[PDB]
Amino acid sequence: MFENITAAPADPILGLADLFRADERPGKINLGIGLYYDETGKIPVLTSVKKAEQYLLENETTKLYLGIDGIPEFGRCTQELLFGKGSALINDKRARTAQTPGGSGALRVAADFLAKNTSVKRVWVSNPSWPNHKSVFNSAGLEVREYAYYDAENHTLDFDALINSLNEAQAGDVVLFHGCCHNPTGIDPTLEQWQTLAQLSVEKGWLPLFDFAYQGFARGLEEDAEGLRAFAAMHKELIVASSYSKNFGLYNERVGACTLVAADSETVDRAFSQMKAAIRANYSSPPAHGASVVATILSNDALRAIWEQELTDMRQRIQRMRQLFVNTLQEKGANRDFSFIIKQNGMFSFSGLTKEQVLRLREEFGVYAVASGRVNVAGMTPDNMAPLCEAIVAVL
Amino acid sequence: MFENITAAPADPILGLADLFRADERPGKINLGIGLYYDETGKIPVLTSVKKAEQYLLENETTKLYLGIDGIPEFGRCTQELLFGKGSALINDKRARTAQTPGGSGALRVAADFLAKNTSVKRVWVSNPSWPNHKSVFNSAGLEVREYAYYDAENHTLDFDALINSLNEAQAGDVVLFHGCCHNPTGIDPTLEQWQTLAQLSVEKGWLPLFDFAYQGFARGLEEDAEGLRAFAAMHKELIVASSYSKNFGLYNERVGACTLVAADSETVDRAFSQMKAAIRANYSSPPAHGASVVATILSNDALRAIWEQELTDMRQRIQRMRQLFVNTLQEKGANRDFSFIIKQNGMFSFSGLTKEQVLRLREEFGVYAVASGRVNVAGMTPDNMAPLCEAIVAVL
Ligand SMILES: *Cc1c(COP(=O)(O)O)cnc(C)c1O
Ligand SMILES: *Cc1c(COP(=O)(O)O)cnc(C)c1O
Repeated sequence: MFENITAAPADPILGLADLFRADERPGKINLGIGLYYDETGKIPVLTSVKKAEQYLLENETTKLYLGIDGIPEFGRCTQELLFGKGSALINDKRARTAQTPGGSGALRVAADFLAKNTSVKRVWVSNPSWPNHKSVFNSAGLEVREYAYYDAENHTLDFDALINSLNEAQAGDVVLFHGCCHNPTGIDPTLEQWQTLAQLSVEKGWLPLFDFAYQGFARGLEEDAEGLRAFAAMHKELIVASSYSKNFGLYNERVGACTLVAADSETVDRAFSQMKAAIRANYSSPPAHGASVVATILSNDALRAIWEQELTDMRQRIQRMRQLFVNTLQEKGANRDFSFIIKQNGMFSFSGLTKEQVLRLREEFGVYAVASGRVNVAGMTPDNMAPLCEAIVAVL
Repeated sequence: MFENITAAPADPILGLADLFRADERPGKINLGIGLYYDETGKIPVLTSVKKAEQYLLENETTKLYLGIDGIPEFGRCTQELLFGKGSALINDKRARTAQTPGGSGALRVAADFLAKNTSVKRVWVSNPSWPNHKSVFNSAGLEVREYAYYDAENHTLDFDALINSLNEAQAGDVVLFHGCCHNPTGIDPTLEQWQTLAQLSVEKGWLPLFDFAYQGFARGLEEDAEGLRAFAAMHKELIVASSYSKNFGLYNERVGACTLVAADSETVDRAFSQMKAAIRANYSSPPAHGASVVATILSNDALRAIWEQELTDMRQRIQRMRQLFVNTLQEKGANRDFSFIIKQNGMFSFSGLTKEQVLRLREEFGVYAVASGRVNVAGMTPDNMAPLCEAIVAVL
């Protein structure tokens, strides 16, 4: 029955980790997958987290199934993180949150939900975008179309080209936005542009879906939510697929959430009940661990304090790594100018190397980047910075 | 966009959880959802589990993403527990295992895989069956048909009906089987009946799918795997969705596995690549916690010894509650004769109660059972047995 199955091509991201973990080369450098690395080159468990886990070890008394939608407290905290402590969304009880296995699980949950309870047929994703977006949506039976975004010869956000592209989107179409830290470009809309898109989308009748996986890595917690918050003030309905993988260093515990908003309580409850049915036919209930971690920290004043500090440290190192990177490129006598890299934000930088420069960088020097030329700046360290820049310069 | 969404009906199982939580009557009794309770009435965290957890707290240095298929050790152990220590399956390298978020997530992973890579169009589930089977499969765009199973009158396995009904399954159809501890009848075939079924299925051309969620609750780890093992010797291709939720008391951590078997190593490999693609478009990678716990305990001779005893205790306690239940029923007044209950395996007995009788026990005596009349014997304690057998008798 399987005699005919065809071999799938491997994940452009997840697949590279396999090649990586296979070269027996001494000085290999991994700048592919979106992990945060410290000065010493490791991917540490944060301390606030270790503290939270200790607490859990002492205090848990049962492993009793969670409800479909997970931990209440977790949902509450996510909302305020998301909309504000103040908010009317929260005040009017307009939103409902489901804890899912990572922000990947939330995307799928939303897709399954949309495909089965709405008249949605297409979803609009930026170009370029996170490669898994297409697979998730196609998996639910939805079609994906792209909208212009990135201005390659200037490394910018091509606003009108983005807007003109969107004019092709019909009313009732889904349009996907990246909260902040655009993956893989690192180019984000300003607050004005966010406001414009908000208005437009209200006129054109689109349903907004925000992919929020980097809250806190651009400028800060509250200010990273600005774009989302502007949309929220104008819309009656929207979906937020959020992740705690990067901001809590909880990658393998799978912690994310799916937030549903409707014009009002009665509607949202009705709507959510179906979202629940979609979950039940998937993984049933969500994994407690990582989510208990996040709820514990967000719920405790001390731990939260530590956590925020650990987060601000993460963000700053990355910003340091980015200046260090171009300066060194410079000193190493790089052809082009790479100063645009200083303007982007988050873990990734769109380097501008070609398919075959990245292919070369790898076969030849053990430097691992994603085919699109996306580079993980958080994987860079003062110790690997020269060898790195020396390889790049050698291929350009 | 969400204005016309209709409210979903509640889950026969999970839904009761909700009502239970909200019921304020003091002496309530829960015999709904499949959770193991102790003499004192709690869902405790096993000792071997708390140990393994301590070990993790101390030894973990990273939260790094696991791979699509999870922790290699986990899969290795799972295959041994499943096929036995030195199986040819393991030796020939025919099976491949993916770690999933519970047995639920394994079921779904298999459905998505099947629906997309094979020409499978329909799935055969027993009557009666675990309510969620239907939903998972339908979600994948698969048809679910039913096969005769239980004989209500003499409360037993009707082999002819079972056999005669399958007679309509076509070649290339999936036939789903319960490893042991039939949910919800508690009626399992004999080894001899297992052997018969194993021959038909081959002759007839079916693709067997085993739902294995109660390994260890019938007779023992190995004994419990017989039917599966007999199937494994004749078949070329097989699917296994297993759960560690009940045998490890790890309910909310979501630990399960999906094992894919092919005629050979190359085929299975090729096939598994697709299964992996299906997972990437779903939740990406699995939750580390509970799986780490399982691998830790299975790979350490000492922790393993403790666990197997903990598990033996569970099974034993349950069988005690069985006989206590009938005796008390009788000596307390019952009209009917519930002795058939002594011959079922697992957490659950099919009580023979009416939809009206279960509604009533709920509404009137605070006793929670599932509408089909399935009761959780493992939710019964020596302290609640009195008031319980009284409620029942009063509705007879
Ligand atoms: C990492 C990432 C995701 C998926 O997040 P997980 O929490 O790892 O499932 C989704 N979208 C973007 C833009 C991401 O960077
Ligand atoms: C419990 C159970 C499952 C799913 O269990 P998980 O909690 O997701 O591991 C599947 N099938 C049967 C028959 C079960 O009893």
